[PDB]
Amino acid sequence: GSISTAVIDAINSINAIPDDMMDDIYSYAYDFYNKGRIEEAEVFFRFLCIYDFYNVDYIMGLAAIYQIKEQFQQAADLYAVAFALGKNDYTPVFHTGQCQLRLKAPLKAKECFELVIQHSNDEKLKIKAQSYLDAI
Amino acid sequence: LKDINAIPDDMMDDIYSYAYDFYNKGRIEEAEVFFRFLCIYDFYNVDYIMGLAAIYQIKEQFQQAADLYAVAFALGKNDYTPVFHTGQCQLRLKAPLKAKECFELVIQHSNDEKLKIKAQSYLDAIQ
Ligand SMILES: N#Cc1c(N2CCCC2)n[nH]c1N
Ligand SMILES: [Cl-]
Ligand SMILES: [Cl-]
Ligand SMILES: [Mg+2]
Repeated sequence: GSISTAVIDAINSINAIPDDMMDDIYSYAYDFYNKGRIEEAEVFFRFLCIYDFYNVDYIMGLAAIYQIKEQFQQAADLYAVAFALGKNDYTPVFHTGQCQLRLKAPLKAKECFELVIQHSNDEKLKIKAQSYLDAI
Repeated sequence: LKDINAIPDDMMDDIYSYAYDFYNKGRIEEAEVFFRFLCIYDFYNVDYIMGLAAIYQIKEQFQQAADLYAVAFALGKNDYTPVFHTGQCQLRLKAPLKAKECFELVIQHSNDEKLKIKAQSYLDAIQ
């Protein structure tokens, strides 16, 4: 998957696609996604993540697809990458908590939701995180 | 290769220990071969990734190290040691605001008190 590609690239380690074209491909990926063409969107986000894995917008798009497809471990892993890339957005941490609950890891999920409540300034996200904590 | 148990668990432990032996002895080229071997065998092993990232950081391949540290952080979820080392790499890449954000994240989230002491010492040096 995207992560193994990133690691292989680093084991083995040119502006082949301009920024404007990458922007266009990202918009096409969401066109597919928004129409329910999840498989085509997944290919396009995987393509983007092969070219530029360390891009928070590409990673978040792919992580969303895996969460929808109930591939919760892959989703949680990518959301954690997204947080490392975007340290001030707790949305990926919230979604990681959801994934951990589905993975039968409620203590990991609780820690995710607690991080949101302590550190996020998104008041609506904090309510959602608290609703999960109340159920745990 | 890990998924198919191509090498027994005890032998992999030995290879990891030998990799760290080379590392501790300054035999960086040999350690790099061994940590690359480990990461081919199991790309999802956070300690194998961290070992290769450490070698790249020693060799001043700071962007390559930072890239691997981001993966290592994601796979480990709650260990901020890779984030601390990413902060060091960002300082060497002349990106002090990125480094500051890394060290601050360690302070805000980590429960590793010795690691937070180190992160704060870096924050204290950053202008
Ligand atoms: N899963 C998980 C997790 C966590 N985060 C922080 C960054 C994303 C995952 N912190 N503590 C945990 N148990
Ligand atoms: Cl993968
Ligand atoms: Cl900077
Ligand atoms: Mg607050």
